[PDB]
Amino acid sequence: MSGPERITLAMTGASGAQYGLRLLDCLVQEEREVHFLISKAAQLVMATETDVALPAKPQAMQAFLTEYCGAAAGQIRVFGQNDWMAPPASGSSAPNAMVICPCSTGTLSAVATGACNNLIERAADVALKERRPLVLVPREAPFSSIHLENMLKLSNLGAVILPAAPGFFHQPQSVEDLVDFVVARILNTLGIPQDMLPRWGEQHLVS
Amino acid sequence: MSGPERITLAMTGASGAQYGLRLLDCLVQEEREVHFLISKAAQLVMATETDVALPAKPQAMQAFLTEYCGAAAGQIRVFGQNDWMAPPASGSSAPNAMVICPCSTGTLSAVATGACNNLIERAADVALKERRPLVLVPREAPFSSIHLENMLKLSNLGAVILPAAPGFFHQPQSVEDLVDFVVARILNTLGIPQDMLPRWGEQHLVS
Amino acid sequence: MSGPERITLAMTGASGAQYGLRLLDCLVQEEREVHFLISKAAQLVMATETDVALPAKPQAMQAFLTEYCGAAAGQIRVFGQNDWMAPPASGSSAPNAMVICPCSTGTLSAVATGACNNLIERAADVALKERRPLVLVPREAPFSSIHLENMLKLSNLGAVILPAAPGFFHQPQSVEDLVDFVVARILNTLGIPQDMLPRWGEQHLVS
Amino acid sequence: MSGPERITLAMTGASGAQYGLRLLDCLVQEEREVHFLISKAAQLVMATETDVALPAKPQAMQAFLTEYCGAAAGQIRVFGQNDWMAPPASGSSAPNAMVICPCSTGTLSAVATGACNNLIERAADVALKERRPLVLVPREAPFSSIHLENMLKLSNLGAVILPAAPGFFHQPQSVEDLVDFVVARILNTLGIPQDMLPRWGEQHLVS
Amino acid sequence: MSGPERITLAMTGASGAQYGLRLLDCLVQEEREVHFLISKAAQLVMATETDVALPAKPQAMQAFLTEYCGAAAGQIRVFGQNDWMAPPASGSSAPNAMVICPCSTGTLSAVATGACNNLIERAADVALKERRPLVLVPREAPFSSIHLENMLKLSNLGAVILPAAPGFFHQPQSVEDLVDFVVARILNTLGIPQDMLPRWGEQHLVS
Amino acid sequence: MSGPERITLAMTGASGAQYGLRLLDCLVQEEREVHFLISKAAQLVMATETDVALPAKPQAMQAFLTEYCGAAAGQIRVFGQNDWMAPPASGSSAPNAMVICPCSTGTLSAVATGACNNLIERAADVALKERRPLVLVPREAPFSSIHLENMLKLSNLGAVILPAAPGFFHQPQSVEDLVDFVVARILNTLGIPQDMLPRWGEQHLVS
Amino acid sequence: MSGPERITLAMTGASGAQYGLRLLDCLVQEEREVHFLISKAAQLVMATETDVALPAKPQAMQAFLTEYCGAAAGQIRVFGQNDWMAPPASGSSAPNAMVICPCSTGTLSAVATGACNNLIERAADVALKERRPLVLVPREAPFSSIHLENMLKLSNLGAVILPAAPGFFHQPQSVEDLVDFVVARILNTLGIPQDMLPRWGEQHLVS
Amino acid sequence: MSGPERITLAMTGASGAQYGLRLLDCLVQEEREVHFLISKAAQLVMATETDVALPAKPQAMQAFLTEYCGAAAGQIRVFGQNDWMAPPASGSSAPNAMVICPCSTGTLSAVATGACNNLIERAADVALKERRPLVLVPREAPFSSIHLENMLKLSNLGAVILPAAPGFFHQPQSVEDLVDFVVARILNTLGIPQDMLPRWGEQHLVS
Ligand SMILES: Cc1cc2nc3c(=O)[nH]c(=O)nc-3n(C[C@H](O)[C@H](O)[C@H](O)COP(=O)(O)O)c2cc1C
Ligand SMILES: Cc1cc2nc3c(=O)[nH]c(=O)nc-3n(C[C@H](O)[C@H](O)[C@H](O)COP(=O)(O)O)c2cc1C
Ligand SMILES: Cc1cc2nc3c(=O)[nH]c(=O)nc-3n(C[C@H](O)[C@H](O)[C@H](O)COP(=O)(O)O)c2cc1C
Ligand SMILES: Cc1cc2nc3c(=O)[nH]c(=O)nc-3n(C[C@H](O)[C@H](O)[C@H](O)COP(=O)(O)O)c2cc1C
Ligand SMILES: Cc1cc2nc3c(=O)[nH]c(=O)nc-3n(C[C@H](O)[C@H](O)[C@H](O)COP(=O)(O)O)c2cc1C
Ligand SMILES: Cc1cc2nc3c(=O)[nH]c(=O)nc-3n(C[C@H](O)[C@H](O)[C@H](O)COP(=O)(O)O)c2cc1C
Ligand SMILES: Cc1cc2nc3c(=O)[nH]c(=O)nc-3n(C[C@H](O)[C@H](O)[C@H](O)COP(=O)(O)O)c2cc1C
Ligand SMILES: Cc1cc2nc3c(=O)[nH]c(=O)nc-3n(C[C@H](O)[C@H](O)[C@H](O)COP(=O)(O)O)c2cc1C
Ligand SMILES: CC(C)=CCOP(=O)(O)O
Ligand SMILES: CC(C)=CCOP(=O)(O)O
Ligand SMILES: CC(C)=CCOP(=O)(O)O
Ligand SMILES: CC(C)=CCOP(=O)(O)O
Ligand SMILES: CC(C)=CCOP(=O)(O)O
Ligand SMILES: CC(C)=CCOP(=O)(O)O
Ligand SMILES: CC(C)=CCOP(=O)(O)O
Ligand SMILES: CC(C)=CCOP(=O)(O)O
Ligand SMILES: [K+]
Ligand SMILES: [K+]
Ligand SMILES: [K+]
Ligand SMILES: [K+]
Ligand SMILES: [K+]
Ligand SMILES: [K+]
Ligand SMILES: [K+]
Ligand SMILES: [K+]
Repeated sequence: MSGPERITLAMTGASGAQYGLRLLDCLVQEEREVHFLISKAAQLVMATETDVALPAKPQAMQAFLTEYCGAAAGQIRVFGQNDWMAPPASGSSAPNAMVICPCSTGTLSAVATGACNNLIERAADVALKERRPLVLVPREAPFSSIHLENMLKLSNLGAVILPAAPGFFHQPQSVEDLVDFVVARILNTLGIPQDMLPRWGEQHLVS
Repeated sequence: MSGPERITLAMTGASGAQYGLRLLDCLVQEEREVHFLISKAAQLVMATETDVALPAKPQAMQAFLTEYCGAAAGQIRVFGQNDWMAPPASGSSAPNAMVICPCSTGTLSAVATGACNNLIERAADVALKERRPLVLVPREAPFSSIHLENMLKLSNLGAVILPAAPGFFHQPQSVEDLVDFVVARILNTLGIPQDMLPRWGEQHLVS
Repeated sequence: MSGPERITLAMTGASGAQYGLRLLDCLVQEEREVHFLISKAAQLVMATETDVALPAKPQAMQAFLTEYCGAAAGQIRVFGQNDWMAPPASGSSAPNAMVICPCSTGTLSAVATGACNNLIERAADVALKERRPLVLVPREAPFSSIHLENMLKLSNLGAVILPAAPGFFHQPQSVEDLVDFVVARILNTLGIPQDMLPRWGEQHLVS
Repeated sequence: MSGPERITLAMTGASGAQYGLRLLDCLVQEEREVHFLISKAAQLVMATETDVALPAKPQAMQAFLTEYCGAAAGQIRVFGQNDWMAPPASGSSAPNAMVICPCSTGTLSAVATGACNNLIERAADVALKERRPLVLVPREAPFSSIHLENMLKLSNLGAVILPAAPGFFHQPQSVEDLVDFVVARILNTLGIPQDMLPRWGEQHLVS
Repeated sequence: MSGPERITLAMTGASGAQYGLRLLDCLVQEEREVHFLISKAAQLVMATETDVALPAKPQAMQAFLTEYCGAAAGQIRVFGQNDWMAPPASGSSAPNAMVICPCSTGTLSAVATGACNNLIERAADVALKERRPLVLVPREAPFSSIHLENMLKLSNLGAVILPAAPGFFHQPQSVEDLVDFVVARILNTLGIPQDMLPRWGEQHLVS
Repeated sequence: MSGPERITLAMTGASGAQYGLRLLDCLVQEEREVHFLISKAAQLVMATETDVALPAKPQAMQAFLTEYCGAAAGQIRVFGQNDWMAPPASGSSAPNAMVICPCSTGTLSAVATGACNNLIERAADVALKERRPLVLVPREAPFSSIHLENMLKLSNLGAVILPAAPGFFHQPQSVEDLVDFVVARILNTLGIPQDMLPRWGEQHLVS
Repeated sequence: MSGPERITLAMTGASGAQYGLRLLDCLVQEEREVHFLISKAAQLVMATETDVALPAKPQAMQAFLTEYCGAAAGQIRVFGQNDWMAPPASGSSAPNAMVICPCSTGTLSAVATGACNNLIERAADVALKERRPLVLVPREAPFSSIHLENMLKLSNLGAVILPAAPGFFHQPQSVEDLVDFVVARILNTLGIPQDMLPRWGEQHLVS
Repeated sequence: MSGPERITLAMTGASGAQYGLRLLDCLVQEEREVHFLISKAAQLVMATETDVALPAKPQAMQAFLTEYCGAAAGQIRVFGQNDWMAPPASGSSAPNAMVICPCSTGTLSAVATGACNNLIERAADVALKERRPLVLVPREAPFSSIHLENMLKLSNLGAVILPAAPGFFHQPQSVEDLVDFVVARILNTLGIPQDMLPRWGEQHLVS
């Protein structure tokens, strides 16, 4: 396979829960192992914006998502917000790429300042120190200078700041096509195959 | 009325032409005067992503948009890319709020560095020097550090950086609902009434 | 009326609970709507420094303050520290001015770094991104370089840093006169009428 | 009326005394209250460059300017350089917009560094801390890096740096037309009506 | 004794003359030698805000304060604003701790930029270069970014920025108790004994 | 002769075409060789603000200016905006001093960022890299922080930023006297003799 | 002659009055015209450290120094501290090199921040803006970070910071030989001949 | 005793060998233990500028200086330039204050950048990391921006930059009195008694 075998996927409490669930589904379809993390605010966001009845506690959540995505047993690992015994908490862990999708301004802040108040923030801290892939998907508008300064610092350190800003150049017809555009870009960034978003210009030889 | 009587609306060559056309339509419905500017690349974007057959030259374009939006004669002014005799080129002009929607990375760059290679860039330069409202709506992902540095500099100077990043917290059902979310935020930023996006929590008294 | 119709008033755990309660009382007397927030540490401060027996939970607190200030029903809204459904959590809310009085060094830090760990911090983040008024009233001495750097960053972004540093130039006779001096300055900053602190020099025509 | 009711007008010792006197005259014609301040060096500049025989001391000066401009009694207040009992010395004063016209490099420096060695410098310090309008009209050439750094710092803090650099695009025929161009720009900046400088392009609908 | 034998106490023209006089009284009671300096504006502040009839010239002032505080002959030295022959003007002097209480924004500025326009400013310059204690007690609100930048630079260089911001956690009953809180903090900073403000938590062994 | 034998004189599209034409005339009278460059926008400015009927293309322009100024054949060279074969395009050229008068904000920006989109911008880039004289004459008001940052960067690198800000201290009687003041300052900066503006104080021996 | 025909020599209130008087004497012996300025504190320094009975007022001072140095009539011009009609106050003056010897920390500060509170500070401001030579001779120890920051800013702008730090490598036998070392370095910096300090290594051909 | 019991005294290859030898003599007279280090270039400087016939190797050097200063056996320790077994090489050593007198620009550079190419540079690195006193005595003129940047960085970190810049305010009569002035300042900085330089103003009670 091209791309990482294992992805830490963290969902935090920005609007755009559909992006995280769709990414999770695509990662599972590409036979990747997913270490799944979710903040308390992201649970509230998912309750508000989707019809997904996500259980509260990690093992029920794991059973639930494994069924929701059609994953294999053990393919989705779920870890709680203070579970320091999980692989993402230490750089001695097997290497994973990490994506925070969606990324709240509060989680962006914690990662930029090194905060490490829950396992999502610590996992990001580990990714940066180990020079492992870290993709942040912020969903906010306007962006203040505080947001922008935090994104710049992390981009300068090699994190990918991929805002939930879909393009329209493949004539989307539905909300799902817009969600898929952003998910495609994430997968492209990770180097994981996807066929939702064609390769621009691939056919074009001259002019 | 609340908000500005006159808006300079510039469309540049980022994906998201639908945002600009919908904003234009809403401004017209709120009886605002619109000074409309469009880059050569934005004309190509509109051709590619929409079914709008926009004429090339300013007076035909003006006739066209006035009909497309149901505007009054003279309500939409269209100015070409080197028309220095237009109001936006000088700070001695009557005050206008300016929005660049969508804003390409190239136009973001020109505005951040002071470039002033066409009338859109000069108009933004004027807005900043006169301390008139300037809203930029970038559409790009990932954002590089170059993008982020340009957005930060302008945000620090009081421009509003409003990325084309719609939220999902009012359960959008269509592409149009997502377009309207971003347009609503722009209008809110300008202080122009809108009823596409309710006031969050306005009903909520306690808990 | 001059000034904002609605104020988010956050009390955090610095010494100076009397400033917050007096501001609350003045806002109510000027017929403003107050969205009231209070941190867990600020509850402890109020217990220690005042004889106000503030209830713990938001609806009892609301009933209590509405009586304490002589407010109208619904004039004071109280929201808990994780109540994301409250207006201050989103920039799509109706516009409010925000004051954090008193402001602890910890809350100053969170606002400067974008932290957004409770509703006070998120509300401040929203005020900054929406370019709505934000006044911070820090109470600390000495100020370290960490404090000063945090205040500078926020001042440069257009927040008003109004330290709880009363003047003596209108010959205060009591603790209450000093409290009122600072409250007056806050109201002046917000553009809300007050008659506790005269307009300096207003009578003086020459010399 | 549009614009501020009260303006602090400070004249400092740069060449361009005619700009200050013409602004003073226009403010008086627009029925504004003017708190007038003048430095010792600016008195020497006015003696050298104009035929205005300005008295030395504040009450004689006030009597003099009230007659020179055709102002109402009390419309022009004159305050001496150490008169801390004047409104501009305290932020508890009634709000005023402040203009320093012309602004010497020495006064620019004092305002940028926070110096507060006379009432002009203190008044500027107050305007900045209260977020009241502050317009500086420097007259110098070349500008050194020291000048430019001082202007940048103040511009970044929201002061308007309006150099005494008239334009020629309304075909000036006299020294007075050039003086009026700069005065017009100041009034435009303050939001005070003026009809010396037309609104650029106001007639132009297309091309 | 603990703490410095000699303190340079400078009073400058911020509101809060009571803090300086109370500190002076406490230093005298702790048998310290005080080199007392006072600015022209601080003389005006003391006239306005207090009933202390301070003589204008240094020897009469010295006689006056020695009586006002019950000091020993020679215990309070008073030096004029251009007296370069006084100990504080040279780093070859015997070591002293220096406090500027209250500190105006103008004096803060001079010390941060190295100005050295009177003996207070030069004495501060000397303290910094000799790495002798320097405590500044600013009294201002709001603080602008200019103030904050000046305080930060000096804090980074090891000056103590101690704003006149009293706490309420020992239930003050009078203006005097608030004045004493700030004076206590200054003495604590200098390492001089005081019994106005108890040692927080000194009794508390667990929980 | 004192001063440079050859000057590259670039006119760009700021108001103040009269300054460029008067400088050109003075350079010709001082028997200097002038490499003359003019932007497309500056052609429009000259059409609008002056009665000079400047031809469009370089050889007709050259014939025209040689007659307008009374120059010798070959004394004024005119080069088009993409003429890379002209001396100013390479640092291997014979040394010239360069003046951009007037300098638009857009040209200021290009020079500060190194843009090199036409021969004026490239010529400035060459002057800086070769450490040859470069004088910029901006005409704009207000100056934004973007302008000021661009001017500062270039001043720090040894360019002379000479704003079109005439003084009044030699009692100008006409628009021409103000134009001549700025032209005089440019010539002084270049070290070229001029007798329009006397040497200040040259007669004054004492007091 | 090599070097400047005219030197502005400013003496300020640092220890090292002997350096200024010796430089003055050497400039006179090299037939240079000297525009001499002296601060009030430097007058006190000269009284304290030397046996030179310098008169207080500019014309008596001029008569005095012309005799003390054996100068020609008119060769030394003396200008008072507020004499704006003197050549050094304007950049339109004939070009001069400027030396501040000795330079106090207070004058260093004023020049670095652009202060322009007397004619010495303004003259330095003019030298920098006109890119005329400016040499500062500070005498202080230790140097604080404030001093060092001020010297760095001015050095980066092309001022020469020449501390009064004599070398011993030509085996000085007297205080005068040390004074002459520093004076020699100043003259070398200005490009004025001197034969007090030989050219190091001038005889040495190999090894 | 007041002050440190042990001083690391490093001599490097700036002019001013007399300062180092005189400091060494004074430290010995105050019964301090001296860890003496000397660079290869400083040996050449001492040969050139003094009549001291310093032996090359550490034990002969030690015998020599112990006799030259009248020290006790073991009071002066001499360590070679690569002797890592000496106390100054490790922060686990007993605490010492360190002085580099004189300090060359090359040694200043090494200390500012952390170089640690000989035992002098490493000893300074250790002093900084352990927060032990470090005094640098540079002898150079002019100071370039490189020097000044290096001194600033170290001053900001709490090193004392004490340039070899003697004052004249105690009317020196000989080269030795100037050497003693600088040595006095060093001892004052270290807190070691000295009676070469009186305490300025110690007698002065008023005026
Ligand atoms: C429905 C809902 C939508 C939200 N949308 C956003 C959003 O788009 N962006 C954002 O930064 N915060 C948003 N928030 C707020 C955060 O959830 C909040 O600041 C929280 O503290 C983030 O915590 P976390 O980073 O641990 O997930 C939203 C909250 C709710 C309830
Ligand atoms: C179909 C199409 C879509 C594009 N989408 C984007 C985009 O989303 N963001 C962007 O920065 N540039 C995009 N570009 C590229 C720009 O149009 C291009 O860089 C151009 O130079 C911008 O010029 P302008 O700023 O004058 O409009 C797109 C171009 C095309 C043709
Ligand atoms: C009685 C009391 C007084 C306090 N006074 C202050 C104060 O003046 N300034 C401050 O920054 N913190 C003070 N604190 C500490 C804070 O309350 C503490 O750091 C807390 O974490 C702040 O949390 P918050 O910002 O959520 O309110 C005080 C705490 C108590 C109990
Ligand atoms: C006739 C005259 C013209 C002056 N022109 C200027 C000028 O154009 N720009 C400037 O910065 N200073 C100029 N100055 C110098 C200042 O007046 C001087 O630096 C003074 O210290 C400024 O003090 P102030 O800022 O309190 O007015 C001029 C002085 C005189 C006498
Ligand atoms: C009654 C009175 C109260 C003042 N209060 C303050 C104050 O609280 N803070 C401040 O920075 N300046 C205040 N000022 C202004 C200063 O005194 C003024 O800016 C002055 O130039 C400071 O000079 P100094 O630093 O030499 O004392 C006050 C002045 C007066 C007369
Ligand atoms: C009549 C006229 C006057 C102008 N005046 C100015 C001006 O004073 N300052 C400025 O920066 N731009 C001014 N402009 C705008 C510029 O000409 C424009 O931004 C252009 O892109 C500059 O291009 P250039 O730098 O290649 O000349 C003016 C334009 C016109 C037509
Ligand atoms: C005898 C004497 C010696 C002084 N020596 C110095 C000195 O070496 N360095 C210094 O910066 N200030 C020294 N000062 C202090 C200044 O003179 C003082 O800070 C003054 O404000 C400087 O003003 P000026 O820059 O206008 O000359 C000395 C003062 C006196 C009286
Ligand atoms: C006689 C003599 C005098 C010197 N004077 C100085 C001086 O005053 N300042 C300086 O930085 N370097 C001076 N140098 C140069 C240095 O000694 C040289 O740059 C050397 O590399 C410094 O090495 P060090 O730092 O290991 O001692 C002098 C050299 C010699 C021989
Ligand atoms: C949870 C854990 C073992 C953390 C230590 O990880 P690492 O050495 O900091 O990468
Ligand atoms: C097109 C035009 C008249 C530009 C000059 O505008 P401004 O004086 O720079 O605001
Ligand atoms: C609680 C909530 C709906 C947060 C989203 O607000 P916004 O789009 O970030 O201003
Ligand atoms: C002259 C005076 C009362 C200054 C105090 O004003 P403020 O509290 O600093 O705005
Ligand atoms: C007033 C005086 C002797 C100043 C010189 O002091 P220092 O050498 O700069 O500490
Ligand atoms: C037009 C030309 C030959 C450009 C190369 O010039 P240079 O080597 O960059 O100074
Ligand atoms: C004293 C005087 C005429 C100052 C103006 O000089 P310049 O135009 O600022 O160089
Ligand atoms: C020569 C030596 C033992 C160096 C180690 O010292 P340290 O642990 O770095 O202070
Ligand atoms: K959590
Ligand atoms: K274009
Ligand atoms: K909380
Ligand atoms: K004055
Ligand atoms: K004073
Ligand atoms: K062009
Ligand atoms: K003076
Ligand atoms: K060596």
